[PDB]
Amino acid sequence: LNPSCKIMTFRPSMEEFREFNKYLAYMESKGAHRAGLAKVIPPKEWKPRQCYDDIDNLLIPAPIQQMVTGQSGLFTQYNIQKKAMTVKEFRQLANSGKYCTPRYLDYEDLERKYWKNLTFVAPIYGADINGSIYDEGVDEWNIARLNTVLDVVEEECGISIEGVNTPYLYFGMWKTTFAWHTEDMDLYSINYLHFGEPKSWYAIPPEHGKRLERLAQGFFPSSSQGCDAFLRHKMTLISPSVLKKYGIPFDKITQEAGEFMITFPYGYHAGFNHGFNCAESTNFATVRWIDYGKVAKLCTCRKDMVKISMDIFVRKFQPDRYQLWKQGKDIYTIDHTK
Ligand SMILES: [Cl-]
Ligand SMILES: [Cl-]
Ligand SMILES: [Cl-]
Ligand SMILES: [Cl-]
Ligand SMILES: [Fe+3]
Ligand SMILES: [Zn+2]
Repeated sequence: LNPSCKIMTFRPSMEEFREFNKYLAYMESKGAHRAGLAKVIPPKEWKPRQCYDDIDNLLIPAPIQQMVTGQSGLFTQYNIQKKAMTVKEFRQLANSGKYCTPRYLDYEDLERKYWKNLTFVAPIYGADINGSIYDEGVDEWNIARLNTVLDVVEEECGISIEGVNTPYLYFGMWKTTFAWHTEDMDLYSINYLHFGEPKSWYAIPPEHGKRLERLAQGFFPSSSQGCDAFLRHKMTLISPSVLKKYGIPFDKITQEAGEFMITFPYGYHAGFNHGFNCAESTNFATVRWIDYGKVAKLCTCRKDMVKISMDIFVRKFQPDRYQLWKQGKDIYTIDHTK
């Protein structure tokens, strides 16, 4: 049941691990989803790539420098496009004195340092590189093809998933931020940290998502007047000190190399990288998502955003509600625990 909605860590055996879709179902049966985020640590024998040495030669065609502005736990961010570089160049940049992780005592100490130094040197990341770095033939937890209900409708019904169910690579350095968001269409996400330094995550229970939104609206009124789903721009930073102060429940956890993090529908999350690293991610869905997708608040201020038609999912997996829904009389409030 997980009534504290705390972030759960799972440690499957090889036998439990083999089949992603079954294990996700297990995780939700233990209440993992209530926290909005969960960690899965695979068995020690499982290795998605034998050698990472080659990844040095990969090009980051569009690195981004993150420009953070604000104070006292509230910040807005904008991006500057830098020249293309290799991962090798990026790593060497990341480990230089200008950009390297500071000295610290423990993860709590480093967390304080992140929030206290956000507006000094601007860090650089590489994101949204199409690709997977799993070895060929690795069939467990293959982010390139998890084969969820998103793939079923794409392949069997010719519906466009708008590229969200394909794999992306991310290269972080110290202090790179991921601002507060839920996923496109409030889908699930999965993130595997291949190598390098840890990522720290914050998550807010889906049952408190609307409360985070109301608070963001209060503190970032101009951003809000501009877009009904502005947090989707991923440019809004809010510190845990502010969340505590205004009564928004949340939890944090640190993801180490070799660990998966899964985000759940409408689980607001954010975080920062500890240092040079490489991660791979994608979006996916289950039947339980369909109700969130149907009510997802979309970005109303630029046409280059992801919108997926929910018609097929309702027709196929909610046939008893389809007519009602097309009448615009399928009105409900989601029970996030169930
Ligand atoms: Cl230092
Ligand atoms: Cl620093
Ligand atoms: Cl499903
Ligand atoms: Cl049908
Ligand atoms: Fe995310
Ligand atoms: Zn917008």
